[PDB]
Amino acid sequence: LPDSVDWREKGCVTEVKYQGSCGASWAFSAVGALEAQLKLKTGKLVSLSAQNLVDCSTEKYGNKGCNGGFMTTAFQYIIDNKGIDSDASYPYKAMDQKCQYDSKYRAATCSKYTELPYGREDVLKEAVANKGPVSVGVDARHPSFFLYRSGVYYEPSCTQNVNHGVLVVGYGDLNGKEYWLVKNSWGHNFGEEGYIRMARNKGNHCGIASFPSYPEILQ
Ligand SMILES: CS(=O)(=O)N1CCc2c(c(-c3ccc(Cl)c(CCc4ccc(Cl)c(CNCc5ccccc5)c4)c3)nn2CCCN2CCOCC2)C1
Repeated sequence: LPDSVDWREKGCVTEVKYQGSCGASWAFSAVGALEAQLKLKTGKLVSLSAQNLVDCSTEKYGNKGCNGGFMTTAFQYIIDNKGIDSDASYPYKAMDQKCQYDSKYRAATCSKYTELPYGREDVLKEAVANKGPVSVGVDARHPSFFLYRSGVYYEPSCTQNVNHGVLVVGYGDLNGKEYWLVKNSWGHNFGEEGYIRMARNKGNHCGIASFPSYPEILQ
């Protein structure tokens, strides 16, 4: 219902991360959403361990660490494992390590996650306004993505087949041109201090609505 949202206004979005040479965007997209539920439920913002996901959410979850994975099964790992460690206690090293999860430093839980209908930007808007930041994949394979600096991103070559996990933390328009507020994991020097505004309501542009999902911390 709100014509614009931005979850950084309510202190639900941590600092932008730098995934480096490790292909772990699924891990960063996942913790990003669970961080936002953790501030909602408890009132505390704290970065969750991407390294935990990479090191421990593996073959049983269909993931391959720095060579790809999925945000959905990363949520299933957190459910199964009954927790996830803080970034502070389990820092990211942009490489594949042995699982070193320590329940002592558990910072967040997961009760469930929810996948959204393919391509439904109306339904995606609802979840971002009513439930919190939503994990999505995008097609980020195109040179314009890499060269993105600011403004509303539109790429007529863009397809609906996604290949890069990111986090939708809000939405709006730029003098009418509508967009999704996307947090990426390429450090603050990428985009708009780490963010990219990608075209919204342009037929699932770059497949931002192809496979959305978001976790929940239930009471
Ligand atoms: C053809 S489809 O695309 O429509 N779709 C097919 C179906 C699908 C996709 C995703 C997805 C959602 C989010 C993301 Cl994040 C991704 C990433 C997939 C991916 C594909 C290709 C490459 Cl190279 C890379 C690696 N990234 C390289 C890269 C880096 C930087 C810029 C650009 C590229 C990643 C896929 N879920 N699902 C549904 C469930 C699939 N399974 C779930 C668990 O197991 C069982 C089945 C992709």
